[PDB]
Amino acid sequence: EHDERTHVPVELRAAGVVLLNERGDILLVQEKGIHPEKAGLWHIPSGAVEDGENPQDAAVREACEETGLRVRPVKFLGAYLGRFPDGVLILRHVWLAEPEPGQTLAPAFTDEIAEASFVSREDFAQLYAAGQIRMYQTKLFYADALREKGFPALPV
Amino acid sequence: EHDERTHVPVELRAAGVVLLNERGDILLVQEKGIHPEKAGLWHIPSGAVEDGENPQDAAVREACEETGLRVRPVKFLGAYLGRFPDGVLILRHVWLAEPEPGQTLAPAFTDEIAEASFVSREDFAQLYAAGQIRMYQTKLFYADALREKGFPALPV
Ligand SMILES: [Sm+3]
Ligand SMILES: [Sm+3]
Ligand SMILES: [Sm+3]
Ligand SMILES: [Sm+3]
Ligand SMILES: [Sm+3]
Ligand SMILES: [Sm+3]
Repeated sequence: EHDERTHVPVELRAAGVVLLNERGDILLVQEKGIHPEKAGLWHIPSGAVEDGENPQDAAVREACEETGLRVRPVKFLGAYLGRFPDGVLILRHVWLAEPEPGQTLAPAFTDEIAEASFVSREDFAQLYAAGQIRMYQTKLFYADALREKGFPALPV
Repeated sequence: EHDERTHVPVELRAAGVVLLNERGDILLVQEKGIHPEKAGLWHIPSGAVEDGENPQDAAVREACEETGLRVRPVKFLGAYLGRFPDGVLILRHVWLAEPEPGQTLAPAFTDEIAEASFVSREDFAQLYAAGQIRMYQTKLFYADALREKGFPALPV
């Protein structure tokens, strides 16, 4: 690793979680619309990481802001890079998380969030095939989470 | 986050740890030489992440391979991007870690590793100022670790 390399500045960071319940259902957040006839796409509870702050703590805070649920990160799953049209790079971080016990889902309805909810493994497979999951990485990490927790893999 | 972006493929991933002992000393690994008169530079225990495997588990394994110490990741600190001369991108991941109790440091001497050892906060500051820390990010993360653990910040 003593090989010379240059720094590739990353301007933005986002942090989110793949939160599963006892049945292996995954918690997703839905965007508010897209034509006016279609429903918004789904994504994992996530949000922006403040410059200089810990991404893991941000994942916990942002998840609560969107779903109203207090979560505990259990293990890092992965990070991936995206580039906006203008060249800005964003590094997204994803953790496997567990919800604290005794909580009721209470999504924060905003101009960006329609709602949030738990979706079963079978229904997620349908949503994915129907092109309703905003970022395909969600399926990659959900699969990792199911394996980590000892749940059956996604249908077919 | 519903804004369109493209994928920026990252070909290589590395995972390492900032491991501190009860006194706040940091565990570092030294490269084998550099002119033949100078000592190798120092870096955190780290190694390559296999394609498709969990970076956090890799951090634990690679740390043990270089230092002979079994470590437990306690919290994710950050990830950053580098680019090799040929254009290849490498994403380095860093975790704060704790060493399992009752262990003796036993570095793996190879053509790439001269040795490994715990360095105090004061001596790290000297090594850094003397340009002996391969990646400056090591100081950034050591500072984070000291704060997280409640230790005094690096000298001056
Ligand atoms: Sm926020
Ligand atoms: Sm850029
Ligand atoms: Sm996978
Ligand atoms: Sm290895
Ligand atoms: Sm490339
Ligand atoms: Sm910092």
